[PDB]
Amino acid sequence: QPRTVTVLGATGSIGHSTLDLIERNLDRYQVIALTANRNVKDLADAAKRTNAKRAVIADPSLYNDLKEALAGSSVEAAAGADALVEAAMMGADWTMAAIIGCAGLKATLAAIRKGKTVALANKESLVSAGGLMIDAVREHGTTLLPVDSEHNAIFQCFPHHNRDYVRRIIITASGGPFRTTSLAEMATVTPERAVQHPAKISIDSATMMNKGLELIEAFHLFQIPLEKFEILVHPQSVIHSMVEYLDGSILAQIGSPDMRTPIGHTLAWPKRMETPAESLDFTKLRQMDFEAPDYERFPALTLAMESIKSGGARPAVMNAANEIAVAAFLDKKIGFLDIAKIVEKTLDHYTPATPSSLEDVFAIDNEARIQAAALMESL
Amino acid sequence: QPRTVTVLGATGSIGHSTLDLIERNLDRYQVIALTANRNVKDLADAAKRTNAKRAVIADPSLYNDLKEALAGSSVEAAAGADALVEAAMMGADWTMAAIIGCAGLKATLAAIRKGKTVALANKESLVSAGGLMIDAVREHGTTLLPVDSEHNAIFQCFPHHNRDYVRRIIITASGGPFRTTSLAEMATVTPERAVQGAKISIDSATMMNKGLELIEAFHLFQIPLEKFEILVHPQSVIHSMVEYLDGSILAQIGSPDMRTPIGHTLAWPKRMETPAESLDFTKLRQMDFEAPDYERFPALTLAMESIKSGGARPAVMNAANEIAVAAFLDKKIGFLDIAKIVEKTLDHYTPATPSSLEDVFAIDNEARIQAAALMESL
Repeated sequence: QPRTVTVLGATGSIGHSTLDLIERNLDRYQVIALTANRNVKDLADAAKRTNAKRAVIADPSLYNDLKEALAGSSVEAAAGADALVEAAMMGADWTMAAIIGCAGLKATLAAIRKGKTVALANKESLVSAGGLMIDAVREHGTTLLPVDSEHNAIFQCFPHHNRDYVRRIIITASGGPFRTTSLAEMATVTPERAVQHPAKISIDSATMMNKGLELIEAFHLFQIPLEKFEILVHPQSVIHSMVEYLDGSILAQIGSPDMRTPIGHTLAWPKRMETPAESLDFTKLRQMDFEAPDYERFPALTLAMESIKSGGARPAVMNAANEIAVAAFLDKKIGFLDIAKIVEKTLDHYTPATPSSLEDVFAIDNEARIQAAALMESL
Repeated sequence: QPRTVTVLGATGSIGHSTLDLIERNLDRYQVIALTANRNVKDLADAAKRTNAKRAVIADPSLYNDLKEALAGSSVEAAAGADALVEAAMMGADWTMAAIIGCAGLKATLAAIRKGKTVALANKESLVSAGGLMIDAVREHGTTLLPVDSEHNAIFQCFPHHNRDYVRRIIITASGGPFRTTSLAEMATVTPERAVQGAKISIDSATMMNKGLELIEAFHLFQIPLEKFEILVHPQSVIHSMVEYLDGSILAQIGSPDMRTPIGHTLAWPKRMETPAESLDFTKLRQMDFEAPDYERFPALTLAMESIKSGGARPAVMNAANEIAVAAFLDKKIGFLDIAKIVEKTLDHYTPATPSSLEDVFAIDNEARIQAAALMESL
């Protein structure tokens, strides 16, 4: 009766919101494995609270701490990169892939190959290994469920088994901190101001690279022609995305910013479940605004568009190059508007062959990073 | 392959939009029967255009004209109230119930009793005979699909087979022409200032149209009254919403083109192309929301109570309203009187819940005489 559950990256924000829903219904779920990287405390605590079968700490050096933290406990202990992959293969009917970056690609792909249900929080997967990821889903009949806000909104409004019914998919975007800033002023932006907030996430938001990546991710998740995707600027961020059908009918997913709504969706799918998420009060909201994205002020959107259009290792290169360029800006080595410049340069000087395995992906990423760092230190 | 189709009230706005989609895909549809009241021209035309099996003119007086208009045609001709009910029994897999008011209750119920698919445009149905209509739906396993904007929007965001997944249903409302007018100024409004003739226009101004929609929604979705909410949204681009237990709210948005919801009901469970326009959010710019003023539009309160009370309540209110409105238009009463009359009648007439359409026709007729009486007291 209990549905077995595993969470890769159980100690981050997603991992937390996830366990929050699992522990509220501990009677419906049987936790198999929980993972963390260096936060042995939360990991062992979470493991013990849910009476998980295994707890894995990524960092091999923290192996003895986990083992000691779980002393007298029935939870098994493990550490290292391989242990993550092994935990992803333990057989959980529902797996939350919350380990981000190249570090979670192996585990995520392993979980997918198991053919059960995989809630994807690791969006980066699709940008660098989208093609492979989708092949494995097709091959193993895996149920892939997007956890991220935009893709989850789209999924809830999407006609699965009938892509042909979609006229367009609108990915709403807040616009970022510089939604009303001129290119001229953006040139003088400092890492301090750019990150000001409610690290890299902040900067991808400011350059709108996060929307370029989300578009790429959506492209692989929904298998729809690129010309059917649109980015719509909507400051309030209350509408999380929309899908227009052939009869002109447009379905939209709206709600508060509580991550437990989408996570709750992916956790209960195909059924729905209660989550303490707040009920959007349209009266206090009063207003909703919409405008077109400025492709001239945010060229990253263009770089993203072309990469997918071109295909192959393009998006991988772009994303890798962005990592370098953003870190440079933060390290005050470059100017804000240079980030998109470096990414564009790299995309033009490095165009490897499409990946066939994760090993190729890891390679391209590493190469792109080296190429980018080079160009980055030219001007 | 071609799906048999029948349209009751094929000559109105709804029927027109419906035939528009049918004729654009005439290859997948085989029209069985088309119906009209007195517009023999459009009816014969539509009948001939779609190579319909039969054409039915409601007014028995116009029988010869129709028979004339379809001369040399393979379309059979028929007229009279009974002919309508008979046409609704011909067996069409998909039926558009576009006949308005008590005049279409018989045909609509007969179509529903055939157990296939019935696109409901006759909102009336549910207000006056909601209980009966839904019983027949359950008894014959009929697929009932709401055609009006608000209910169709809700249906597309609704978790059928799981009503307990819904936390609330929000019925958006433009707010009507007097959304920003004071009770004081509404008191002196003239019937001319409230048609942009049109009755619907008045129900819009008094917000009775939204009370009625809430009643119809209650019957269509079978969810506790306390779960329905009315939200004023001037732009009217969001047609209605449904909040789920996980906080997630699904909303149906789009252009005002009726072919969208009609296209939805025509293709369900599949989707189909319709010339409907793609809402351009860039040109829309903004969307506004505010709570409905229950004090400035008591009609909303009369509606709530009626459903709350139940039985013949809504039926009486709706009937009472019909008279009160016609009175205002005939300049016999003031604008703010309309809600007064309906209020009075509901209190002086409380028959027993209907058991058949015969009871319904009765209550309506009674409420109408009761209302007309009270109407001419002040």
